[PDB]
Amino acid sequence: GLVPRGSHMVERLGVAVVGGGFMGGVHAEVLTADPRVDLRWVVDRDERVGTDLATRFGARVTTTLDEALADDTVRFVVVATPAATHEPIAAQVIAAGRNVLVEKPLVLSTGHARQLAAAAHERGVVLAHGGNFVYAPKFVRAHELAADREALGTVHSVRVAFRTSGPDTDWFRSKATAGGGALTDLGWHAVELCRWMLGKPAIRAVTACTRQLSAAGDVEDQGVVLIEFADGAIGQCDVSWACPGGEQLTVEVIGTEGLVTADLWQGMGVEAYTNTKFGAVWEPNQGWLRPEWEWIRNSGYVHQDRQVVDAVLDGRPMTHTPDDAVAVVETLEAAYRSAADGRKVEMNA
Amino acid sequence: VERLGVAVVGGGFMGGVHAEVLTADPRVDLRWVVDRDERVGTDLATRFGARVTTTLDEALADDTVRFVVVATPAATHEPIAAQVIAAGRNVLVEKPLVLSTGHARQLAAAAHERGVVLAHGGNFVYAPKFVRAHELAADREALGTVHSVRVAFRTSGPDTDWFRSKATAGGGALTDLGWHAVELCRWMLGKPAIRAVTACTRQLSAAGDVEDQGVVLIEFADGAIGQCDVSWACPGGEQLTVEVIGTEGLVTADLWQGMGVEAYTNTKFGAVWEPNQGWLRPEWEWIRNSGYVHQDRQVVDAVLDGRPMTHTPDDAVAVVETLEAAYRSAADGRKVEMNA
Amino acid sequence: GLVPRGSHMVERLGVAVVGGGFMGGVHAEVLTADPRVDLRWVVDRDERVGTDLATRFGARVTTTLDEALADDTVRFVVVATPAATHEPIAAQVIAAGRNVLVEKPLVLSTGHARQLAAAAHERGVVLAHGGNFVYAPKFVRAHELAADREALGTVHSVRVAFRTSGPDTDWFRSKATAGGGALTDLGWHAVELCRWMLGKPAIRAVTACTRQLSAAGDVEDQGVVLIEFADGAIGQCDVSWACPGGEQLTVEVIGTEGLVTADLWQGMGVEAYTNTKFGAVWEPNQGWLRPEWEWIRNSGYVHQDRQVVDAVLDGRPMTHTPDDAVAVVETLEAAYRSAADGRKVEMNA
Amino acid sequence: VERLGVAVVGGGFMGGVHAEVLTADPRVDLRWVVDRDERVGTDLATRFGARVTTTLDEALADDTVRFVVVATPAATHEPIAAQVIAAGRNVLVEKPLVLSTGHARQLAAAAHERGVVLAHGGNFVYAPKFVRAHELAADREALGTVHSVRVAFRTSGPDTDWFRSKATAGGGALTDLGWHAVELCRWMLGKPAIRAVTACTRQLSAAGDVEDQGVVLIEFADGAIGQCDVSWACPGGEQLTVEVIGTEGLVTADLWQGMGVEAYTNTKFGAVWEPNQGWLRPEWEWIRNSGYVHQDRQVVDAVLDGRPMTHTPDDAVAVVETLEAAYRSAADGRKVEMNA
Ligand SMILES: NC(=O)c1ccc[n+]([C@@H]2O[C@H](COP(=O)([O-])OP(=O)(O)OC[C@H]3O[C@@H](n4cnc5c(N)ncnc54)[C@H](O)[C@@H]3O)[C@@H](O)[C@H]2O)c1
Ligand SMILES: NC(=O)c1ccc[n+]([C@@H]2O[C@H](COP(=O)([O-])OP(=O)(O)OC[C@H]3O[C@@H](n4cnc5c(N)ncnc54)[C@H](O)[C@@H]3O)[C@@H](O)[C@H]2O)c1
Ligand SMILES: NC(=O)c1ccc[n+]([C@@H]2O[C@H](COP(=O)([O-])OP(=O)(O)OC[C@H]3O[C@@H](n4cnc5c(N)ncnc54)[C@H](O)[C@@H]3O)[C@@H](O)[C@H]2O)c1
Ligand SMILES: NC(=O)c1ccc[n+]([C@@H]2O[C@H](COP(=O)([O-])OP(=O)(O)OC[C@H]3O[C@@H](n4cnc5c(N)ncnc54)[C@H](O)[C@@H]3O)[C@@H](O)[C@H]2O)c1
Repeated sequence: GLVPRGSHMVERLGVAVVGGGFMGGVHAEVLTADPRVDLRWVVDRDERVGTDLATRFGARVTTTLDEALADDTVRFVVVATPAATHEPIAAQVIAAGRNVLVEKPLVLSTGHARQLAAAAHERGVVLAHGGNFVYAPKFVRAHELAADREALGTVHSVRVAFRTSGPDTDWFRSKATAGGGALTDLGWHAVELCRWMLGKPAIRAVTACTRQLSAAGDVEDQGVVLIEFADGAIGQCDVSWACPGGEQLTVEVIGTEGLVTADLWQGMGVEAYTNTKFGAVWEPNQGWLRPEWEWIRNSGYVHQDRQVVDAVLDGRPMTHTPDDAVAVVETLEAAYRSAADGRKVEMNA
Repeated sequence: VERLGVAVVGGGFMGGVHAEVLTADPRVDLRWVVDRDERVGTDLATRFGARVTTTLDEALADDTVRFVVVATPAATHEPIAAQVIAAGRNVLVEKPLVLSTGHARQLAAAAHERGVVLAHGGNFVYAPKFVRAHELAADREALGTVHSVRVAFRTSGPDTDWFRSKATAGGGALTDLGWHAVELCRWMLGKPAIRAVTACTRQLSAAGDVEDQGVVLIEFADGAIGQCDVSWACPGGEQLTVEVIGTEGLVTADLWQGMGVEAYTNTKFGAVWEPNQGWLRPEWEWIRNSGYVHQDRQVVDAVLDGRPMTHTPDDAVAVVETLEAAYRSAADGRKVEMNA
Repeated sequence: GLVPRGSHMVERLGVAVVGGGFMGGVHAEVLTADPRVDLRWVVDRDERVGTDLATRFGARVTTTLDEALADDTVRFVVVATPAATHEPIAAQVIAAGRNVLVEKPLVLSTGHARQLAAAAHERGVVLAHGGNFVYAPKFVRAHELAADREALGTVHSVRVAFRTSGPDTDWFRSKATAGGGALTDLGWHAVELCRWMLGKPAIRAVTACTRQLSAAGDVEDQGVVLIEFADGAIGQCDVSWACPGGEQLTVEVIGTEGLVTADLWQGMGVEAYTNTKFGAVWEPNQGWLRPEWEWIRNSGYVHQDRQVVDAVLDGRPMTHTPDDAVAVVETLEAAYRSAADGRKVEMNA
Repeated sequence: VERLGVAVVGGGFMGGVHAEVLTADPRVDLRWVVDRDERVGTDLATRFGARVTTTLDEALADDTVRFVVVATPAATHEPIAAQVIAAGRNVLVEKPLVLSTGHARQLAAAAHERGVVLAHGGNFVYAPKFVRAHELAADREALGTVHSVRVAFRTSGPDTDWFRSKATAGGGALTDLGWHAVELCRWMLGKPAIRAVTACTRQLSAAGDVEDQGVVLIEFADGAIGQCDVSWACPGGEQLTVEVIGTEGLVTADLWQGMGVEAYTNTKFGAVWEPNQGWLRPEWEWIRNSGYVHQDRQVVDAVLDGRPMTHTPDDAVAVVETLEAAYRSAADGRKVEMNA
C-alpha cells in the first residue's frame, strides 16, 4: 500500500458554514463529499450569496449566526469570514459548545489565539485552523524525506516561496478587516510550512521587510521574513501579491548531506499550449500553460477536513493543534514589528 | 451499507494492490484469496483477514462472493475468467485480458449473456493527472486538428520469471507495457478506429523468449499517427508520458517525472524506491496516482449500482486486436491493415 | 580549460553566397564574423533580395553565378538555394575549381551525392554539407557522454524529435523544388543526429510513415522513421511541420546501464512571462515563454562554418564528410519508399 | 595584429582560467606568470610558454607588459593592484576587488590619474544566458514595475584554506559568493542606488572563522527588494539562479541547472564533475557560459581600443559598500542605511 481506509459513511455530523464566499464554498464542497456530514446551515451577511450556496447543497440559509446555533443538530461550525471577524464568531461558537474550524489566519493577535484555545479546551471542543498545505499529499511526502536525518545531515536552510497576483475581494486590503496584507494572507502558510518542514522547532528571532505596491488599501503586497530557528537553521518566507503568470508555491529544505524540494502548482506534470484558449483552464489560459489537476485535494483541503471531522466524531487527536497556530501568529506579529523599525526581533513566546 | 463480497485470485504483486484498494472501500468485503501457492495466498489472506484456498471452486461455492479479481499470469486469464462468469460472478481481469481476439470476444459475449460485469485492468486511463490531460486534449477549439499522439512507457523490466516466457505471458514488453500504451493512445484521441499498425521489436536479454523493447506506429481512421514506445531495458527509474499534438495546440502529461518532488543525497533515502542515491524524483501516492483507486471504485460502482462503465469490453477487444496486429507486423516487416 | 584558440585573423578567403534568403543571411553573418573571410558576392535570382543582403555586408550583388565565378579571388562558395537547385549549382562551382558548402539537404538522390562527392575529390576541393546540429555545443557535449561505454552499457535506443510550425517560403512545399516535406527538411537533421549519437554505425533497415495535413503543396507534414542499425539498436526520427508553440529539438540515447538526453530549444534555462508582450522575442511572445539566447551559435552554425573554413584554408580534415551525407540521403530515400508501400526496406548501400 | 603583453599574478585556479581565456585571444601574448609558490607558477608558465617569477617587479620591469591579471587571495589584491597601477599598467583584479570602500575608491582614483584601465572580475554579468535575461528584464512594457530581484548562489564550498581565513579572505560565503549575487541583483535592475541593507549570516563548519551561509535583503532606491542567498553548504552540485518579477511580467534564468543536458548511469560518467553517479545535469562550455571569455575580451578591448567599459570601478565600489553594510547589519541585527 498504502491507501487510507475510506470514510466511514455512517456517523452524522451536523455542520454550519459561516461565510458563503470562496472558502466557504470549498469547504462546503469538501465536507458534503464526506458521507458522515450533514450540511445544515450556510450563514452569511449577504443573503443572496448565502442562499446561492445553500441551495447548491440543500442547506438552510440565514444571516444570523444565532439561528444556526439554535439548531441542536449542529455540532461543528466552519468559519470562513473576513479575518477580523474570526475571533468574535469563533468565541460565540465555542461558548455555545460547538466544535469549530477557523480559516487562516486563526486570529490577529497572540492573546486572542491563546485565549480562544484555552476557551475551547475548557468547553471540551475541538478548535482547528485552516492551514491546509501541511496536509497536501505532495508536501507530506516531501516532509517525510526532509525528516531523513541520515540523508540530509544537518539541516541549515528552509525556504518557502508563495506568490499570487493578489486577492479578489476588497476586505483583504484593509488592516481593519484583514489584519495585514500578503504577510498575513500568504505568510501564514509560508511560516507554518517552514516550521513543519523542520520538525516544528522553536523560533529564536525574526527579521522582515515589507512593501506596499498597490495604491488601494493600507496593507503590504510583498514581504520577506528571515527566521532564525533555535538549532541555528535559517528560514526564509518570500510572499507576494504582485506576481503575474499564475500561483507559485514551493518548499526547499537544505542540509549538509542532502536536500528536498517540492513544487505545488508548477510540479503537477501537465503541460499545454494553444494558439487560442483552453476553455477548462484558469486564466491566463492562452499560450504555454501548466494546468492544475485536482486542485482542491492537491492543496490539502480534503485531508485537512477529513482529519478535523475525525477529531470531532472519533476523538482522533490532530497532527496540527492550536499550539501550532499560536506559534505562527507570534511569528507574524514579530515580523511586522521587525519590518516597522528595521531591526531583528528576538522571540521568547 | 451495500456490502459486496469479493474474491482475489492470485496473491502476488497485483492481487496485493487490489486487495489494498478494495478493502479501503467501505462497500467491500474481501472474503477469499485464491492462489496456487498456498504460502503466498496465506500471507495475503492473513494480512487482510480473508479466507484462503488453492481451489477457485471453493471460493465460487460461497454465494456471498459476487465479484472476483483475477490477478494471475496472462495465459491463465481466459480459463479462470470463463469459469467465474460461468458461475454467475462479476469479474475484473488484469491487463492482457486475453491473448487472442477470439477469446476476448467470447468472454465479452459470455458475460453479456450471463448478465454480469466484465471489466479489465487498464488502470492508467483512470489516473487523475491523465484524466485531466484527456479533458484538455478533447478541447477541439484549443487543439485544432489532432495529428499525433505518443505514449512512452519505460521500465527496468519485470522481476518474476513467468513474464519472460511466451507460453505463460503471451508476449514481452509489447504486451506487458504495450497494453497500456495502446489503450492510452486510443483513449487520448476519443477512441477512434484503428486502420493499420506497423511495429518493430527486439529481444535484448538472453533469458526468456520474448521482446524487451518495441515501437508501434498506429494509423487511426482520421489519419492521426500514434506512437507507442515501450521498453524493459530502461535504467534510472520508470517513465510514462503522454503527448497529444494538434494544429492549434498540444497537451503533454508526465506521470513519474511530473510528480513535483526533487531530492538529493550524498548517502541514501530509506523511504525511497532504489535508485535512492544522488538526485531523485520521488513518487507520492503511487497507487492512487496510477489510477488503481479510481478504477476499482468505478468497477465496484458498476457491479452495485449498474452505473454503466466508461471503459468497456469493446475497448479491451480493440487493444487485443492491435497487439495481435503489431506482433504480426513485427514478424512480417510490413504494415498490417485492420479489418476491425 | 578548454577554450578553442580564436580565428586566426590573417588569411583571406574570398567567398560567394548563392541564395540571399534566410539561410544565406545566417551564413553571411557567421562568415563575416570570421576575420579570415572576405564576402565578395551575393548571388540571387531576385536582385532586390540579393542587393539588400550585399549592401548589409558590403559585397557585390549579381543574378548570374558566372559573374561571381569569374572573380578569381572567390575560392569558397556557400549554396543556400532551394533544394532542387543544389546539384546543378554545386556541380558548376566544383567544375570551376571552387570549394563549396551546400546547405541541407545536400542533393535529392543517392547518385547525385556520390557523384558530387567524386567530382569534388577529383577537383581537389572541399565539399561540405550544412548539417549544423552535430556541431551544436550542447549536442557535442551530449555526444561525448553518449560515448561512455562503461556508463551506458549496451546502447539499444536513440530518438530524435524535431518539430516546427513549418516553413515560411513556398518552394518548401513542392516536390519539384524541395524533394520532399518534413522528412526531407527536418528528417535530414534527425537522421544525421541519430547516426552520430550512436557512433555512425551502418543502417540495416528502415520503416516509415508519412502524412500530408496541409492542402497546399504535395509533400508530407509529418513523418516517423524507425531505423534498424547494424548492432541491433533502434532509432526513431519524429518530425513534424504541424507542431505549434515553438521549435522543438531533442536527442535521447538509452543503454542498459545509463542514458543521455539533450534539449536544444526547451533546454536553454531562461523562462519568462508577460501579460503583454516581449518585444525582443520570437512570436509567440506572450504568456509563458522559454526565450532563446545565441540561437545561431547554439544551433551550431558558427562551429560548422569555422571548421569548413579551416578545411579550405589549413587543410584541417573535417569531422563530418560527404560519406555522412551519402548515408543520410539513402536513409531518406529508403524511408520514402517504406512509407509509400507499407513495408520495411532493407538497406545495403 | 595588435599584440598586448600580459602578466598573470597568482598561478592557481583563477590564474589558470584567465591564462586559458587570454591565450585563446589572438591579440594577447602571455609573457609572465607571477606566483609566490615557484612550483605552482612554473607549472602554469610551462603549460602556456611564459616566463615565470616569484617577484612581481621582475615582470613590471618588462616594458612589453601593459596588462596584468591579479588572481591572488583577496587581502593581497590592494597592495598588488596599487603597485601595478603605480607602474603604469592596466589591471584586472579578481572579485573581492578590495575589502574596504576607502581602498576601492583610492584604486579607482589612482587608476584614473595614471590613465590606465582598472577592471574587476565579476564574470557572471557577462554570461551569455544572463545577458539575454537582462535584456528581457529591461523591457519595461513587458514587466511593468519591477519589485523583486533574487539571486541564489550555492556551492559545496571552497577547497583551499585561505578562503576560510578572515585575515586573508576578508569574509566567507557572503564575500566569495555574495560579490556575484549583489552585482547580479544590482545589474538586473538597471543598476539603481541602494538605500538600505539587512543581512543574516551563519558559520556551520568548525574550521576557520568565516560564515558559510548568508542572506541579504536589499532595498533599492525605487523600493524594489533584492534578495541574495548564498551558501557554501549546499550539496548535489553548484546552483546559480536569477529572478526578476514585475507587476506585468517576470524573467528567470538558471545557469547550472538550465543547461539542457540530462544523464543517468548505474555506474559513473568519467567525463563529468563529481557527483557523476545516478541522475546528473552535466555542464557544457563552463568557462564561456560563466562569462569569463566575454569579460576578458571586453577588458582587452578596453585596453587596446579605449572602447569604454560597461561595468566600471563605480560598480565595484557599490558592491564593496553593500558587502560592508551587510556584514555590519549581520553583526548589529539591524537595517543599515546607505549614505552612498
Ligand atoms: N486556507 C486557504 O487556502 C484560504 C484561501 C482563501 C481564503 N482563506 C481565508 O478564508 C476566509 C474567507 O476568505 P474568502 O476568500 O472566502 O473571502 P470572501 O470575500 O470570498 O468571502 C467572505 C464571505 O464572508 C461573508 N461575511 C462577511 N462578514 C460576515 C459575517 N460577520 N458573518 C457571516 N458572513 C460574513 C461575506 O458576505 C462573504 O460571503 C479568510 O479568512 C481567508 O484568509 C483561506
Ligand atoms: N495494471 C498494472 O499496472 C499491472 C502491474 C503488474 C502486473 N499486472 C498484471 O497482473 C497479473 C499478475 O501479475 P503479478 O505481477 O501480480 O504476478 P505475480 O507473479 O507477482 O503473482 C501472480 C500470482 O498468481 C499465482 N498463480 C499462478 N497461477 C495461478 C493459477 N492458475 N491460479 C491461481 N493462482 C495462480 C501465482 O502463485 C502468483 O502468486 C498479470 O496479468 C500482470 O500483467 C498488471
Ligand atoms: N541547416 C539549417 O538549419 C537550415 C535552415 C533553413 C533552411 N535550410 C536550407 O537552406 C537552403 C535555403 O533555404 P532558405 O530558408 O534560406 O530559403 P529562402 O526561400 O529563404 O531563400 C532561398 C533564396 O534562394 C534564391 N534563389 C532561388 N533560386 C535561386 C537560384 N537558382 N540561384 C540563386 N538564388 C536562388 C531565392 O531568390 C531566395 O532568395 C535550403 O536548402 C534549406 O533546406 C537549412
Ligand atoms: N570570478 C570567479 O568566478 C572566481 C572563482 C574563484 C576564485 N576567484 C578569485 O580569484 C582569486 C584567486 O582564487 P583562487 O581560487 O585561484 O585561489 P588559489 O589558492 O587556487 O590560487 C591563489 C594563488 O595565488 C598565489 N599567491 C598567494 N599570495 C600571493 C602573492 N602575494 N603574490 C603572488 N602570488 C600569490 C598562491 O601561491 C596561489 O597559487 C580570489 O580572489 C578568488 O576570489 C574568482
